[PDB]
Amino acid sequence: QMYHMKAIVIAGMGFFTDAYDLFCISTVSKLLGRLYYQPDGSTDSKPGALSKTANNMVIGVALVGTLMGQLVFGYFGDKLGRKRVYGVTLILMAACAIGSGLSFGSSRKAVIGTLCFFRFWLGFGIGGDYPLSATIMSEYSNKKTRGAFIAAVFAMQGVGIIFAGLVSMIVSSIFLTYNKAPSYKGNHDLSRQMPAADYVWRIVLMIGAFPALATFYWRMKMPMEFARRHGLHLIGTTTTWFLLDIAFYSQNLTQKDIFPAMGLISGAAEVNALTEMFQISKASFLVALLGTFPGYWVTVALIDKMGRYMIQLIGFFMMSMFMLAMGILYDYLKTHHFLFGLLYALTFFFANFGPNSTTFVLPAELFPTRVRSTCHAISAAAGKAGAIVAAFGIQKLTYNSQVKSIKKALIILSITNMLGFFFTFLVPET
Amino acid sequence: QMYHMKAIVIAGMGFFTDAYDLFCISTVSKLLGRLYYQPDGSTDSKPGALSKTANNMVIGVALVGTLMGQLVFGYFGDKLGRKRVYGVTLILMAACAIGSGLSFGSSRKAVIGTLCFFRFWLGFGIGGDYPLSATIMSEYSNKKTRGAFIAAVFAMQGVGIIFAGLVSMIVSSIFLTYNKAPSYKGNHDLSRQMPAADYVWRIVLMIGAFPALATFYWRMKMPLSMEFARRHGLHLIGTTTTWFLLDIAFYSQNLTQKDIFPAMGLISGAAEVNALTEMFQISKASFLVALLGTFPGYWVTVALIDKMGRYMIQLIGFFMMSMFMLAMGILYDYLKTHHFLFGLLYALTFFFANFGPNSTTFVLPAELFPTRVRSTCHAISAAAGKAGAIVAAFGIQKLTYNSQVKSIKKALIILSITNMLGFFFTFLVPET
Repeated sequence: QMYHMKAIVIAGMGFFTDAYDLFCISTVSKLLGRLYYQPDGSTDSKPGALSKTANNMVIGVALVGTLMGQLVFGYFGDKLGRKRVYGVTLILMAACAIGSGLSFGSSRKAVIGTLCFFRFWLGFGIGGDYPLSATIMSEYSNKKTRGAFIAAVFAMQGVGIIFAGLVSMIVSSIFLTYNKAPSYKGNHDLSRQMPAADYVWRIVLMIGAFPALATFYWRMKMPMEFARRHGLHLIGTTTTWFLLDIAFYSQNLTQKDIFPAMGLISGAAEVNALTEMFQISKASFLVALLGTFPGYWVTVALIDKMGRYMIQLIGFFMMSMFMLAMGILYDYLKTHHFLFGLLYALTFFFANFGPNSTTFVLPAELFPTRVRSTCHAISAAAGKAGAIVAAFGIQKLTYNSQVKSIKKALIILSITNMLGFFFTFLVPET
Repeated sequence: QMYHMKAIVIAGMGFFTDAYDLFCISTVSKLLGRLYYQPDGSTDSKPGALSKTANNMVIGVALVGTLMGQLVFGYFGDKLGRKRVYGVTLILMAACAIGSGLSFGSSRKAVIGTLCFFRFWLGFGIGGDYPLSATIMSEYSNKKTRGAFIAAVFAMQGVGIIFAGLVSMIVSSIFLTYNKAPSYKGNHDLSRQMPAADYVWRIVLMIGAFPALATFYWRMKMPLSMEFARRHGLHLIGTTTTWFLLDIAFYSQNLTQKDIFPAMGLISGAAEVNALTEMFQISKASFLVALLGTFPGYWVTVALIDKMGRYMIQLIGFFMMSMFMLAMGILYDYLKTHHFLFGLLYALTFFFANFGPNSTTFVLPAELFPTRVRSTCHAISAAAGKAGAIVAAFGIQKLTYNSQVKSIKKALIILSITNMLGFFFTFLVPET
């Protein structure tokens, strides 16, 4: 029946909101670069985009905020109350989501500064939310089985990822009907669509306030020696979270750069300002629907039949092998745009089928109650550090650059995945 | 001891916040015109200012929201409790005050629409508040002195206006030192000072968020029948008309300060002065008038509130309002060349404005209107007052804004007639 579905959605609303808020920023970055950096006339190259520093800062402010918000709310926030922290975080995220669409001026520096300032505290709220709070897993999930509880609630991160692309596509298509302009190869100034394109990204960013209020409503009506013996378990958990997050965020954020270099989306200086965003949204929507979404539904039915160890092991192995194959066959995959789609999508599939639905129960069924919270917080902090490295690291190689740099970045991604496969051996299952 | 004024401020924080929010908009009302309405080149007259419709909307939409919010959190708002309405209104105030400083775009239409939208709900929160809370304060008001407490907590309006002028003064002075530009008579484009001046009014507007947080902190921890319409109906129409004719006069003489002064000495003309320093001059004049004239009214009222009563003081206040303002109206031509007595007359008009009627108007419905239907009469009287403020913002402002010397004369004459009519109607409320 649908009562189980209602319970699953009520539990996973937090993950859905977090995923939407964190992954709605990839689609609108190109529009911001095209609007606030392209000058009138003086054309010598592709349409202006964000500088490396500005692009990296815009992408990573939210994640740095998540780190410094989670640390504070965890260490110095346990003496205030669950309902109180829920309310504060869920109102802060909504307020910052609404404020991200409003600017303090007209200059590009003022707009960028306001956007970064509001994204910082949006990420602060997201990190301090601690979306699922360990309680429901310390419930039925920790005791009897972890079969269709964790892997079912986490199926909403995929839903949020799809919905981000869906709303971007809907808004861009609606604004595209009444806004027709020649491509950048034609009239250079008119391709900006400045009077109209200045509102679409604001609308996309401020749509995210609705999920925060929805989860507010839906959740405010619901009432050293031990470490020495454990030893390598701590480093195992931290590494298995770090080397997963560094790949997941890298492959979700670098979507806007790999596709223009590999078929699919056409050349940058051949498309209008809005329809390019629409094409990127459609590509992301298709990849997240056919690739990412089936991963959770494959995972849910195999938690008990296969286990938790071998599934993660094979997931990491396929991650590494597919990444290495894509890196090696770059030149061949340039011409053939057909199988590149599936080579890119099965990476997401094996990520979802792999340790993506596995690294949170890893602290569970282990780490006895004496120091469980400290180890869980340490593992989460390691994951957030991996996310920050993904936003501020490999992005420096993938963004703009040339053919050699993206091949290199794929090489380090494959190496890191193989290292994670090596490191996930010192964690058995009982 | 400090306890007396500590309680006074802790009770009048709401009035101070309301006055600051409602009267901080007339200071930056010239800057918006000088920034978003003046085009480059084409210098034919004084620097461009807001259109009449836009100016009237910006000035009066907050008061319209005040009326609507009062009506809602009144007739459909008694099922939530005091704490709930306190919290929702005091958080709406802060949210809207913060949002008013941020724009949804670069076009003047988008900025104007965002400003009006975020001022509407600010007024909504203002009106759904009942600052003094003359229901908790009504328990003490059954039978005792109606002086010191109320007449002192009502003094917060003067200091709110003073602080609005002071903040505008401070920010304009700070931003003036770094940016120097010639007059509009000189380099027309440089007179705007666009890159620096686009932030000063924003900061002035968002500074008003702090009083909302302060009052939230200070007030979160503190735990119609035929016979009544015939025996008391005359009193009811008296209260409604008196509140109407007090609010129209007060809001007209406060909101049109930016138009009276430039046309009457004091501040220099329009098209010889930069954008920031004209704001500086207007802030200086308004601050001085509010300090010397507006402030002592409540203090002199609190001294003799019981020593004479609440009837004669209101009667005389209305009478001297009418006489002083008629004298301003008919002696305008002779007064055009000397400014000292003009400033003195304006200060005395404000002094007698806060002296007589302002204090007695608020507490008057409480002592009448027995508890059977007291709330309904108080609500209808407050609605009449808000309607009067709306009329002041959307009425006489039409004559005052642009004006052709005849229009300002007519505005003064109609205001004098209104105050005389209020003085006449004041006879239908005795004192016991």
